[PDB]
Amino acid sequence: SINDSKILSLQNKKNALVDTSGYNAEVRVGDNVQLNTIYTNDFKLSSSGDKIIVNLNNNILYSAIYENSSVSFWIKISKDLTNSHNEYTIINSIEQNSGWKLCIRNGNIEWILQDVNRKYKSLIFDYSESLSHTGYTNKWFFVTITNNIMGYMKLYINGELKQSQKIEDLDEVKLDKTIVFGIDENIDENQMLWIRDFNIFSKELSNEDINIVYEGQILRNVIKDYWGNPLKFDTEYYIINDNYIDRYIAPESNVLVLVQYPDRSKLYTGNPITIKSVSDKNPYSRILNGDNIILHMLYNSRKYMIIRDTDTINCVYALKLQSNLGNYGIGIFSIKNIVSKNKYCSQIFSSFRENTMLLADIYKPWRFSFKNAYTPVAVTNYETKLLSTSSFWKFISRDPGWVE
Repeated sequence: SINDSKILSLQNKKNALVDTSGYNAEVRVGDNVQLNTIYTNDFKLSSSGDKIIVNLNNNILYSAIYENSSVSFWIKISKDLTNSHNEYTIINSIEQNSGWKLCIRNGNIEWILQDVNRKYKSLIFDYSESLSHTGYTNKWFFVTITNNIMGYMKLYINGELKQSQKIEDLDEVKLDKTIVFGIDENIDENQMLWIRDFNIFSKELSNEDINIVYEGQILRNVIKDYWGNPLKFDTEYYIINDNYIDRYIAPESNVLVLVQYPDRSKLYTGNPITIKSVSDKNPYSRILNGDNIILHMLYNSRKYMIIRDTDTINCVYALKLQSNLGNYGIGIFSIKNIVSKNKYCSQIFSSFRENTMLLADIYKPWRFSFKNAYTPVAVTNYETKLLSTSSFWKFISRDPGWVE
C-alpha cells in the first residue's frame, strides 16, 4: 500500500523504460542510453549527451506544490566521476526558477530544493569518504528524499536519516512538469553512473515505509558482488575477507592463504575465481541464497577447483586446489547474504560430512611447517561466529565503473 501513493515509477517493460504508476508520464530515452544492464529498471548515463526526459501528465489546477512528496532511487557512481573536483548536475526539474535537482561534486551528492525566488535548501551526503573501502564509490546505494511542505525535507541513505532542512520557510515552489536525467557538463571516458528504480510518491514517507521500499528493492535473496550488483555464475571475482581487505587468496604449497596486496589501491589483485552452478542454471545467471556452487580458481593461467581438506589442521579444515574438475561434495559450497547497510558481503558454507562455515584468521595450516598464515578455513560448530566479520566475504568483479 506504500506503492499506492506512487505517482511516477520508471520501470522496464517490453525493453523500454516507461512510467508504470498509471499516470502516463511521457518518458523519452536517449538513443544511446543503455537500459537494463545490471538491474531490470536501471539506466546508465555514460556517453556525452545521454539523457532521459520525463514529461509529467499532472495537476493543472494548482500552479504551486500542494502536497507532500517523496523521491526514491538507487544510484551507483563510477570512480572516475567521483574523483573529479567538478560539479555535475544529474537530475533536474528546474526549468525557470523553482524546482529540485541532484548534483554530484567531489564525492558528495547534493539535493537542492529551490523556490521561485531562487531561495534554496540543500542536503548533502559524502558517499565517497575519500575513496575509502568503507565508502560507496561505484557501489549501489539507496537514496530517499522526503518533503513535508509545511515542515522538513529529509535525506535518507539506505533507510538511515542523514540530513534534514526546513522547507516550510521557502516561498512558492511550482509543480514539476519536466524532469531531466543527464549530465550537461563535459565528461571524460569512464565517467559514468547508473540509476535504478526511480519513483515519486505523493506523500512524505515515514522512516518505516522507506525501510520497506529499501528491503524490497535490494532483492534479499540475490547474492551481491562488492559493488552491489547481482553475483553471477561464470564470472571472474577477486574474493576477499572482510577482516583482511588488502589480502588476496593464493595457493602456497597447495594450501590457500591470504597474501598482502603489494599496492592496497589496486583492487584487482590476485587469482580470479569463477563460480559454477552445480544444478546447471543458465550461463551467467544470478546466484541466489540456497544455490549449490563450485569455485574455480585461475592460477598462473590454469583452472583448479577449490576443495576443503579432508583432514583437520571444533574441527578446522584448510582449503586446497584440485585439477580434476567435477561435482565432488568436498568442493560444493553455498552462499548466503549478510544483511548489512554498509557492506555487500556473504557467508559461505559447506555441508560435506560436517557442517562448516568459511572464515579467515591466523593458523598454522601446513603439514610440514610451523609457519603462521592468514588462512581461509572451514570451521565446525560455528554458531558463535555467525556475527563475526571474519566470516564475511566480498566478491570484487571487474566493473566498468572502476577502471584500473
